[PDB]
Amino acid sequence: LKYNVGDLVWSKVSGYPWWPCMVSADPLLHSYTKLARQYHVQFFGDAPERAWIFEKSLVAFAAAEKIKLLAPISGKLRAQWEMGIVQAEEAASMSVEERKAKFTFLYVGAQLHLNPQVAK
Ligand SMILES: CCN(Cc1ccncc1)c1cc(C)nc(N2CCC[C@H]2CNC(N)=O)n1
Repeated sequence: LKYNVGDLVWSKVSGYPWWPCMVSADPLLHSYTKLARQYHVQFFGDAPERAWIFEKSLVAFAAAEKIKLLAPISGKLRAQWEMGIVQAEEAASMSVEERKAKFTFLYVGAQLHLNPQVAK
């Protein structure tokens, strides 16, 4: 396995630029990887987005030399992407256990929430 929970990656989703995220356990399935291999990630930004991504569409954040990193220009997506970058940079400066406690999304009822530390 190339990744574990808490690892910072860039993931490519169709219709989006390469986005900063953190490998995490799917809070419904209780698993972070499965079978080609997939990994569950949460996307840094202003909304609690998550997804199962194939390993070919993931690379470490901070194989990595072969991808083309392109930043969004469109205002709305760019500001969300910049928020994700600021958060992934702060997470990169912390230990794996500190970033799991600070950035892991929380289910409150059936509603997926940003980690209250991030929300505040
Ligand atoms: C490639 C990462 N992103 C951008 C993003 C991430 C985290 N926060 C903001 C934007 C994703 C990924 C996925 C699977 N879905 C989405 N979304 C669907 C609805 C619009 C957008 C963002 N959500 C929102 N309420 O504004 N975005």
